[PDB]
Amino acid sequence: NYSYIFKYIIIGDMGVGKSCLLHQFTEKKFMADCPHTIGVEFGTRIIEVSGQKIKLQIWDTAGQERFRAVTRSYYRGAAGALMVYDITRRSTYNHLSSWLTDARNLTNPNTVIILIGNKADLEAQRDVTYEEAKQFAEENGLLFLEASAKTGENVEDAFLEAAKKIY
Ligand SMILES: Nc1nc2c(ncn2[C@@H]2O[C@H](COP(=O)(O)OP(=O)(O)O)[C@@H](O)[C@H]2O)c(=O)[nH]1
Ligand SMILES: [Mg+2]
Repeated sequence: NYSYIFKYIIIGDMGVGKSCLLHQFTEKKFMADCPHTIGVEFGTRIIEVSGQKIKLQIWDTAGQERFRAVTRSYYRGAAGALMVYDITRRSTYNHLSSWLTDARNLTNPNTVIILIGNKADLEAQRDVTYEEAKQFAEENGLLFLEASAKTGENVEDAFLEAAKKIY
């Protein structure tokens, strides 16, 4: 049961963990025994926000908004956007202005955007600081969390904090 529907997109460079973040949230598990599959594209989950029951739809959109009319309008009705980079890979951080442009250009003026730095579990291999990403987020009025799709650290919060701001 639910009283509202929130559409989410999840975007960012290939291999940053978009499919894993979506899977960890909807199914509460990290695979590790299934490296041979493509990686989950879509999912849903009912959450409780501010005393309300809300259904979240989540789409690893993969740039299909340029080709598919239905993907085009889902994008235009997006309530939230997770913009994801890989903390161990600076190039994924460097492409954020491009992803932010797409996001804003192709959604609607209400769309709430959250920045996620994924793979926080790989501490020894950190390539991007918390501090620089926090300043990018603050400049652009985004929410910001460092998270780990593998361990589940801050993954629930990622989706829930966005939803509470959507009100
Ligand atoms: N260590 C670690 N590996 C991850 C994490 N999230 C994803 N991966 C791995 O990164 C690779 C790409 O993940 P995937 O979700 O398919 O990336 P996508 O292309 O953005 O959807 C896979 O081999 C995952 O097992 C994480 O939080 N920590
Ligand atoms: Mg994927």
